[PDB]
Amino acid sequence: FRFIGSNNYYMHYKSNRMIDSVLESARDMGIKVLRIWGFLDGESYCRDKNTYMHPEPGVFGVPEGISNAQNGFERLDYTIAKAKELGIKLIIVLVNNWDDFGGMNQYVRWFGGTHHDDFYRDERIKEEYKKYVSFLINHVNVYTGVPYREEPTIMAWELANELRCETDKSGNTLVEWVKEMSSYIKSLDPNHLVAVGDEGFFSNYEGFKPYGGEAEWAYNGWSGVDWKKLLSIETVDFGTFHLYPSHWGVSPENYAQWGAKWIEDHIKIAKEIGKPVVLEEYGIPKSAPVNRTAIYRLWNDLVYDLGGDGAMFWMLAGIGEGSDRDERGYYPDYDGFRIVNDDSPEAELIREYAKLF
Repeated sequence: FRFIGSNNYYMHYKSNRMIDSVLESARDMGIKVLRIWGFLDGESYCRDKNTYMHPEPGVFGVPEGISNAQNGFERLDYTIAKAKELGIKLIIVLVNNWDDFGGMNQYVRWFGGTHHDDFYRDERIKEEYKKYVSFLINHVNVYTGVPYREEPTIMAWELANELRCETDKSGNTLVEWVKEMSSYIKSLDPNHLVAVGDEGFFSNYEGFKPYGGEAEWAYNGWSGVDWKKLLSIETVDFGTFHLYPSHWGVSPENYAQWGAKWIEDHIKIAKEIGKPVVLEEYGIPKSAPVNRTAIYRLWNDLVYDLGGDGAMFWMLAGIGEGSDRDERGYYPDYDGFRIVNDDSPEAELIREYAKLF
């Protein structure tokens, strides 16, 4: 099951019309897998979307006392049921490294800490993450009647989007946390693949240096991530990496080739270990002084031709509504990465390329 996929982050809080437009766009473009967020942590983040999943510790769904709020589990349930109708598979990510939608820092603030990385160490935070994950995995979808645990539309659970632990550059904190939480999920759900959801960073491996010497921090363990050691965890089923040269200190004239070497290096390590690997986020800003479409083509070709299992662009959007609607009727391109099902060269590439699958 090699595939083309994409990402969309708003499937747990937008309307049926918006959700349907992303999923029908995926199906019409030949996108078989969609990576989505399964989290909305913290009162202020839930208030800002009027949608609740984890507003406080031990509170799941809409808290008592709010009328006119949405329940993010009901939105997620709709997305899963609609994806099942359309034959789309979902990878569902369980927490963010980043503050959007609350993230690890929201957990740390609930429990009185002052450092992001306390999320991996504090046993009270670990308890709350496990409690949320068990709640979500065992949730009965109100549209299908089927618990998420038993739902084949869900392809994989992912521990944490873009996991980093800069305060432990030895790598051991995140190896211990990923062992603990991956084994924990397998004890709740023996049916589903489990992956990490991180960006892929290496930790000073002989023979592995950045193209052109740029973004050395992505190769020298700066983020606390030892990708090869994470991949070797028995309860992690496949490797994940992401690719954003424009965020990482790569020069534009090197975006193509730095991403090519990044992809080649991840495939080579995955093949040694003998586990699948997915390039699960990649993007170039629309305004970068490069040919985005030709570089997407090159990166997809390298994943496929070297034996990777999937390539998933960041990100697919559909029609917009309300304040989230541009002059063309689409959810706006707020980060310069949006692709919609239109006549752009990128959308054309994805539709034609998906026919090779």
